[PDB]
Amino acid sequence: LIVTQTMKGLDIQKVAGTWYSLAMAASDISLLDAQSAPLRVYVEELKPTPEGDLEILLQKWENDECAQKKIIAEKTKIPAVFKIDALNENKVLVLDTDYKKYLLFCMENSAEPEQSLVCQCLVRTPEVDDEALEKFDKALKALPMHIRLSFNPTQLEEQCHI
Amino acid sequence: LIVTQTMKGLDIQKVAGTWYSLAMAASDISLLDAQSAPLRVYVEELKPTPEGDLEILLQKWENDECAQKKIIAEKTKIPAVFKIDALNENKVLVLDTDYKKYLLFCMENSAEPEQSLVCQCLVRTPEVDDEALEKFDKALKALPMHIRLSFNPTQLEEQCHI
Ligand SMILES: O=C(O)CCCCCCCCCCCBr
Ligand SMILES: O=C(O)CCCCCCCCCCCBr
Repeated sequence: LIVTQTMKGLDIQKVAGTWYSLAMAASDISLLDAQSAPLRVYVEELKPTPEGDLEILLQKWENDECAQKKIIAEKTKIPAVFKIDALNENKVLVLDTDYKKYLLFCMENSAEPEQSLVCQCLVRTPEVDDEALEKFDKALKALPMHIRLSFNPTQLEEQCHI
Repeated sequence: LIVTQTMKGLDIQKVAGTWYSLAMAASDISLLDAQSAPLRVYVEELKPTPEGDLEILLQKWENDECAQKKIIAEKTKIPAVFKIDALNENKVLVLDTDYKKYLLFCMENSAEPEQSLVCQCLVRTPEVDDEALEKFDKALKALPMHIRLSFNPTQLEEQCHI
């Protein structure tokens, strides 16, 4: 309830497929700090289940290797909001998407939200889309972000972005 | 020669005194990555010498302590450009400043410049100046930055920003 942008009319079937985490931003430097930072995750594929949920395939640097994790984001009453399971009451929110190029989303804890806010700009191809990054910065100016990372084409094609 | 912004009529005597590194940005994530990242420096004081040079007092996390270093930036033919000494031919450039509130500067190697570009937004008081941060982002949009850090008032008052 910090993000004032949510997408009207989200057809989660159309956001299916391959995605690249072009940019990331968090309210805390320690969330995206190093490669092993807790919320430094790279999205691989989004798979909506027929029930209406969302299977997320991502890569995260855990041990000293690029691990592949599979998270499930269950639907709620609001079509643009999903819930992930743990002691952390995390909510994923889709802010904007044209389905064919980009998708902007934020993640936050429902109790300690502001120290959990982490947002990303996902794009379909391994290219630097300026239009998408502009929109991402636009949605970010109203939020308390303290770190912003951006990756280049070469890094987008590597496991865990090198 | 990547930064297209330099300040006309820089009176380096007026930029004397106390300064806080409110925001930092680099062309490489590894330059500002962790607290011990090579170019993660926090400006304390700027002291212009009568000869026209510039003594820079900064803090950098070296060992496992917040160290205080003293660098000298010698003047060149252009009043807004200074040179620091090492095997690295680094040039400091002052892009804009109103002397009383903020100062924007970038640093780069004259041979491997783009992988050396690191810029900062310095402000006089430990407050989040929106006007200064807007100007900083404006000067940054034309440059290849891949990481952007920002600090809050509480961190600005701590050695090495906590
Ligand atoms: O295993 C972990 O600790 C990391 C969990 C990271 C949560 C990432 C959620 C990504 C959701 C993307 C939704 C795209 Br609509
Ligand atoms: O000792 C080191 O290795 C770090 C050198 C860092 C160079 C910092 C230069 C800061 C210049 C500020 C100028 C303000 Br006009």
